[PDB]
Amino acid sequence: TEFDEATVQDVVRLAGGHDSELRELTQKYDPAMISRLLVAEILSRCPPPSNDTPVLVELAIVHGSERFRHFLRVVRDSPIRPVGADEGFVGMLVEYELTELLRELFGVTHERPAGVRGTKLFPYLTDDEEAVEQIGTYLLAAQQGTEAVLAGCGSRKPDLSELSSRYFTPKFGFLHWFTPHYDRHFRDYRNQQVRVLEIGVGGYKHPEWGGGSLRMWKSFFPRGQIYGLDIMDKSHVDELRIRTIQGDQNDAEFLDRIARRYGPFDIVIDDGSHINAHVRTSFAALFPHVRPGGLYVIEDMWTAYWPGFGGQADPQECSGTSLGLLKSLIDAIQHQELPSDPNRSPGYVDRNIVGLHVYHNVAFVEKGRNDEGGIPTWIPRDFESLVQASSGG
Amino acid sequence: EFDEATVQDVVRLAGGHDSELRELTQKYDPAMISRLLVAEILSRCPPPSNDTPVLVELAIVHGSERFRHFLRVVRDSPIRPVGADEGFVGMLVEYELTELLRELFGVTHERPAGVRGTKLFPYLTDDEEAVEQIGTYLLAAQQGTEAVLAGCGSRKPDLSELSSRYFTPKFGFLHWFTPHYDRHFRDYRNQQVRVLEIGVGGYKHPEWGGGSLRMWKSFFPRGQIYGLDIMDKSHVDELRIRTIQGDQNDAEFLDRIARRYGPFDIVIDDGSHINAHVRTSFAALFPHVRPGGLYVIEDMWTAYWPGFGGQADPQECSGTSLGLLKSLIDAIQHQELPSSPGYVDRNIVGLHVYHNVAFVEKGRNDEGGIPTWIPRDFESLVQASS
Amino acid sequence: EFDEATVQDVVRLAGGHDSELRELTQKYDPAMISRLLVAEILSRCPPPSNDTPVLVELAIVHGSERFRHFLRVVRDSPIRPVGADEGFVGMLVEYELTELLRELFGVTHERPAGVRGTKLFPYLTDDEEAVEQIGTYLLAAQQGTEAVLAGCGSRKPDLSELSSRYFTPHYDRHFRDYRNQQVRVLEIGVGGGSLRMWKSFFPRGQIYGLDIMDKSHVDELRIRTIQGDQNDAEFLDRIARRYGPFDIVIDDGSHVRTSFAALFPHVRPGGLYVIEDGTSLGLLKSLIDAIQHQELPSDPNRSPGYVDRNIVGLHVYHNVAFVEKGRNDEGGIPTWIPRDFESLVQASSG
Amino acid sequence: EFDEATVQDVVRLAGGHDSELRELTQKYDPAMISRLLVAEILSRCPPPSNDTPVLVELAIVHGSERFRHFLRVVRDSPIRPVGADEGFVGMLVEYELTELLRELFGVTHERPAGVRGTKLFPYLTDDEEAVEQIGTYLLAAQQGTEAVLAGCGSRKPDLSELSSRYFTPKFGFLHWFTPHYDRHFRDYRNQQVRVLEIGVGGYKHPEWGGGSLRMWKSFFPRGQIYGLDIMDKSHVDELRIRTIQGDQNDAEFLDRIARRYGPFDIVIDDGSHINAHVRTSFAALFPHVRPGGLYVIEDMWTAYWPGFGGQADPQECSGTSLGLLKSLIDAIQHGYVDRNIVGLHVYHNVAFVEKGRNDEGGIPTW
Ligand SMILES: CC[C@H]1OC(=O)/C=C/[C@H](C)[C@@H](O[C@@H]2O[C@H](C)C[C@H](N(C)C)[C@H]2O)[C@@H](C)C[C@@H](C)C(=O)/C=C/C=C/[C@@H]1CO[C@@H]1O[C@H](C)[C@@H](O)[C@@H](O)[C@H]1O
Ligand SMILES: CC[C@H]1OC(=O)/C=C/[C@H](C)[C@@H](O[C@@H]2O[C@H](C)C[C@H](N(C)C)[C@H]2O)[C@@H](C)C[C@@H](C)C(=O)/C=C/C=C/[C@@H]1CO[C@@H]1O[C@H](C)[C@@H](O)[C@@H](O)[C@H]1O
Ligand SMILES: Nc1ncnc2c1ncn2[C@@H]1O[C@H](CSCC[C@H](N)C(=O)O)[C@@H](O)[C@H]1O
Ligand SMILES: Nc1ncnc2c1ncn2[C@@H]1O[C@H](CSCC[C@H](N)C(=O)O)[C@@H](O)[C@H]1O
Ligand SMILES: Nc1ncnc2c1ncn2[C@@H]1O[C@H](CSCC[C@H](N)C(=O)O)[C@@H](O)[C@H]1O
Ligand SMILES: [Mg+2]
Ligand SMILES: [Mg+2]
Ligand SMILES: [Mg+2]
Repeated sequence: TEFDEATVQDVVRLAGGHDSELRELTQKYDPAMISRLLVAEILSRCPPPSNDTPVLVELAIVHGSERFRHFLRVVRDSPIRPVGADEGFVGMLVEYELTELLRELFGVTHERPAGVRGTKLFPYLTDDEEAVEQIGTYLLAAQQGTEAVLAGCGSRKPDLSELSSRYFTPKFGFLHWFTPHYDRHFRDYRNQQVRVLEIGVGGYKHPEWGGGSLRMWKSFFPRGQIYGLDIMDKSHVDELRIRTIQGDQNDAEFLDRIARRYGPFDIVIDDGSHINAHVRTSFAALFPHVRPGGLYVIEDMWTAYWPGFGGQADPQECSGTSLGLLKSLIDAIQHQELPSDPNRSPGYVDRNIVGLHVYHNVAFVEKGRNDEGGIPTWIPRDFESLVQASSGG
Repeated sequence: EFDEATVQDVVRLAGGHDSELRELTQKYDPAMISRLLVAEILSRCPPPSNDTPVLVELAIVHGSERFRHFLRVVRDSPIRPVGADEGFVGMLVEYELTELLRELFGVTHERPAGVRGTKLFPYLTDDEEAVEQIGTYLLAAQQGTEAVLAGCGSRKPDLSELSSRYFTPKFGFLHWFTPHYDRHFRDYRNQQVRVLEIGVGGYKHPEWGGGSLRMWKSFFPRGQIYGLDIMDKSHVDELRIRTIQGDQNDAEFLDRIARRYGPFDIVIDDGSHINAHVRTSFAALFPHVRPGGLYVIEDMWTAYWPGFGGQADPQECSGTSLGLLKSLIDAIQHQELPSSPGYVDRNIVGLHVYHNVAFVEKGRNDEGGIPTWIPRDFESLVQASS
Repeated sequence: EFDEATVQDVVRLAGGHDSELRELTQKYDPAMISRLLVAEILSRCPPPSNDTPVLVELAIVHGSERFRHFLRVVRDSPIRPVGADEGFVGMLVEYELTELLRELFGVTHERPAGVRGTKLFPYLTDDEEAVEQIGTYLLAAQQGTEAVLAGCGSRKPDLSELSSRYFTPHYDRHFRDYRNQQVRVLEIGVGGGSLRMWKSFFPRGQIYGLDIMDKSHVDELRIRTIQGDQNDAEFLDRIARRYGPFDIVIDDGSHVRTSFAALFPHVRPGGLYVIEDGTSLGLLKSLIDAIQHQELPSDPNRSPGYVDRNIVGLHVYHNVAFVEKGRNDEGGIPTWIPRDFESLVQASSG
Repeated sequence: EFDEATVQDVVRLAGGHDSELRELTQKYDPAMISRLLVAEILSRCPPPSNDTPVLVELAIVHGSERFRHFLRVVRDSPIRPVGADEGFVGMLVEYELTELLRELFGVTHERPAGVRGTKLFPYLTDDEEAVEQIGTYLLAAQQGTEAVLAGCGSRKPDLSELSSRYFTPKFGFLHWFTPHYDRHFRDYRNQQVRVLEIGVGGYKHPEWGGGSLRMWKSFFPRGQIYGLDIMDKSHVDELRIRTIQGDQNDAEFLDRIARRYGPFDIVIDDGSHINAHVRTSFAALFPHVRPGGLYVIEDMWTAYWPGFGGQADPQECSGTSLGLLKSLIDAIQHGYVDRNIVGLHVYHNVAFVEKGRNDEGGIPTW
């Protein structure tokens, strides 16, 4: 909407810096625009409210003498939205300095249990005949309302399992159990300004469904930029820090173009067509654009056993399956151990895979320089010889 | 030395609450337990860096009894107990027995202070006496004390550093394993793990070997370590480390030691590297890994070498360790096969492959395959999901 | 309901290795243990967020035995055991008894898979007239199962979220490292939401709540309330001897000098005395001197008190302070160190 | 040898994403960065443990260029670059420049593999000659490589161990501070911190001091360390450590340097221990501590001793460091200081003060 992608990215980049970068940021961009950007981001981070009684939390973003006042309406079963100053009972004033709020949302920072904000309970309540009866009405509501808003004003790791039920995406709960693995592999990336590409947005031909996992990744990586690729148009999903791209997963040249434009990627996820040949095309085309230390993730390898997706009944005939790829990746890892051959060159994947993690219906591939060196030729090539050479006479 | 059953029981109770610490110190003689802890501390101290030799007095206190131990600390030598007069005593360190038990073998949070008492230059009566000793001993006492105290706790060691300390080829020259081991193993450090490593080291050399067993002992403060080797390795044995003599290719014998000493949280194969041996040991010992545990295969490079029973062609993997790992991918996905699963099928939940080392996760593989009513064709799936 | 000493024995054994878990299952009846785990599971489950009511079957298996439990899971209502008839079973969840013990009360690493079995729509015959049921129960069964599964583990909860369901960021900082221990927690001053909060946060814990009023209705698994006078030093010593020693004591200001003097001695070394919300302020200041007492000039006339010898840390925040129990015996600065600045310069310059 | 502004810029860009690392390598000569990283690695290497001396070749690669450094590695000697002919080359270690940047100065997750390339016994032609050298060099090579590689990353060091290594009294004889420092400082380690320690060490002695400065440099891989001392300690200055000469009891002077070098994430007072000095420094420097930062006071023991402006009576605390701490307790429950203290942590002879607005949980008193 208002917020240009390069600008959001620049803001996140500077927010991760020290004092000089924070000053630089607020000098480079209008403080009113930045405060607007933070509110939009906060509205996305807030968990569902639990309070039965509608309440207003006032979020005051302060910069020098300027106060950008946002009155957030908070109630169970309604998205948290900004309203007019008079449109409810202000249960809590929450105050942040602009640079502090930037650090909390987009910074590289340590946990801060206190000292980031100021709060005042029932800020506009005057001592009247109505006062005490109004305190009974609102005390719990103000507390719960505030909890929800405060949780949106920071970068505490969300629970992926919970986000999958919240954003309506099949990662955990019924058909799959991916999220605890995703958590283990992804959580160490959360300090970084990651670029994440997911192939397959969701909902298929439905004019409204999809983008659940995309929103999941936005919540999980507070400093990330998420991209979604789908053969269908999913522009209705675009929001702050989420970009949807329309194209074919099995078009390698096109994959190369978008990776050049938007890459390189810390993380690529394949959850698209699940057609076996597609997975192989996507991987060969997109693995070179994963950063060293990044991950390439393949979901739903179950289609490797099925003809309707270009797979095979017999698990042994894994010629062109996604499982065949995984198996071959083991040899790619071990490639420096092959008997020397003056004609053979290690392929690109050979040189660039350093780990493979395989779980039920999900596999993680580690991108890295695979150049540890094979076992020297002067270590004997049979067991009884090795014993002799290792027994120190 | 100390009976294994006793050592394991002490570790068990040290991991409990106040009632268990009482039970422990009433079941066994406090004098006996003190010598056990000191033995442990000796193997736990990092190598000292002080140039001038110093004594750290460790006094272990229980009730009215006070057990005094004098540790000689100097660089290039191992820390060892000596008599009270056999050096300058730079530091007195005092522990309650139950507190020392907690720090060495407990299930405990990190405690930055209040676990001990300390008295510097303890036997220097007069001030003028201490002043003349600052030049010679202040630094030395500080460095010596630092090393002993490191031996008196449970702080996680650096496995890559241990590789160099204990002369094991796990990191730094032929291999680069230790960062993978750290990632996979560190969350077990609380537990009274039982670890089996196949291959003690040294082969037929009469002295060498056991470096990796000493590594695991350091890394797992509450663990029992077992090493298997075809050659006698009795000289490696020490508190919390037992060597077993036998053939990793004898499936009956492996069942025997598994039943005697298991079940294992962790098994590591770093033995002959003969492809068949690797397969025999996996089939025999995998059933004896606890759910949530790990089976680790090292040095799969031999999969490509016929002198180890491997094949030069990676596609001809039917008899190799790599062929096994590939078969394990199918095991993980087994419930996705069209319409009995074997033991391994039902019990593998993760595979991690790195250069020359693979970790296998033992667990109930029973998430359920993709249900019948989900379409088995791409075109069919698209219309059903809209 | 369940015998306290038994519950503690179960939790003690659950935190061991294989021989302790088999001891557990031999020592006590597997059906009893089963009801205890379910009882515990119901206390941990988050409030469900699914609109269409669904049943989750929890099958607990020990050898030849199988204990089934059908749990009603719907929004705005607590998860409750029900009869198999009284709703639609959307998910079967299956645990080995010993594995569930490990997950709820064990000392264990995080295990992202392999702890259970799952069968989606466990009792559906064919697809000829049973797709209409698939169309409305798919999303609810996923959300309902997510809530049950969260009750079946020991994932650290959010104390902020627990405060709403039943400030806290400082409690998390100081309390979280204790979570795999079989702690004993005493809260002074108790609605018993606060005790239910610590129960949730300490999966292996025993919680005790002291109050002058009878609060026996608050009692449940791993929560006992004690009734008596918080201003009576002797009584406090007596209940500490009985139920202690405590890893953590939480003392509300709404007094303190009395309860702190009587109870600090019963805090475990490495434990915490927590003071929430004049009287309190003065005590905190003095604790600074208690920490520094080995630095006082010597006097055979003044001798260090219990607290002096036993405090190793003070953490003071807005309306809450944490006092670290431990041996305060590091040694004071030795006499041979100069006691004015100019002399310290000289003696420290080679 | 390296410009302090340039180093801080390099650390800042290193902690960014791909486009920042590209920017880094365009902005500065890659040769120069190579020397800077090697310099950094040399101070991060633990003491080596190999008996037989060995050479570890560090090759840093950018695009086409290859910068080769040969490091001598032997017990009791510091790792230093020497010619290719001054020993046996045990190991070739190879880094892409931007990858090494990331490993040393980046904001990065832990990477157990794929950050480098390694070639053992790299200049031995045939197999028969290499077998000859197993008995002499293999173990030496492994141990040497391990020491170098330890200095090529950012693994949290052990402060207690650094205390013995760098000769500072923070742990092991007079004090037991380091486990507290570790708990309070460890979460700051991926931030480009600015650390100011009052008291460099060594006093009038012409060589001693700097121990603790080197400690912080080692502990904070992206940090800039500053040390203030009344005496001149210019011999201590190295990459990422600057020493400043001046009096801690000169409020105006402190404000002057706090504006030049601040704001600080951490300030540590281990200076004169004169009680008035401690209170002057705090009042002057606390305003320049960043929100979420720490002010640390060491050696409050002098609060009891008149020779440092203290008092034997713990109740006569009005002008002592203890008295200051006690009034910090008041501020936390309600001057600049009052509105900006959110936490106090007191341990034997060391206190940690948390900086942040004590503005939270306000209620209308009526
Ligand atoms: C020929 C091949 C053999 O090389 C040796 O035996 C070298 C022995 C050295 C000479 C020893 O150093 C001596 O220690 C003395 C105490 C003082 C000595 N000196 C300083 C007086 C000092 O020189 C070692 C003890 C040093 C440590 C690093 C070590 O354990 C090395 C083991 C090397 C094993 C390989 C076989 O590896 C196996 O097969 C495959 C290659 C792989 O599968 C691999 O994983 C493994 O399973
Ligand atoms: C007399 C008091 C003075 O003692 C000294 O000066 C002792 C100097 C040693 C003799 C040095 O060792 C020498 O290093 C040579 C390079 C090789 C030498 N050898 C092996 C050939 C070797 O002997 C030190 C460098 C060793 C390290 C541990 C160190 O830094 C010790 C500092 C001690 C400072 C105290 C004053 O402390 C201050 O005042 C308060 C008491 C406290 O508040 C305190 O915190 C502090 O602020
Ligand atoms: N060849 C192809 N290229 C790109 N996208 C494709 C494709 N075939 C199918 N898709 C898209 O991939 C999606 C599969 S569903 C993706 C689920 C989503 N990632 C989530 O977790 O919520 C569908 O929306 C479909 O439109
Ligand atoms: N069939 C067999 N059964 C058991 N051990 C065997 C074996 N064949 C060889 N070994 C042993 O396996 C060892 C391999 S070396 C072990 C190295 C050790 N893990 C370390 O890292 O330090 C040798 O000591 C050898 O004696
Ligand atoms: N008024 C003053 N201003 C600044 N520095 C002072 C001072 N009075 C003394 N000092 C210096 O403070 C230092 C105290 S020793 C510092 C020890 C060092 N921090 C370490 O941990 O190793 C001495 O070097 C002394 O010269
Ligand atoms: Mg999917
Ligand atoms: Mg090996
Ligand atoms: Mg000092």
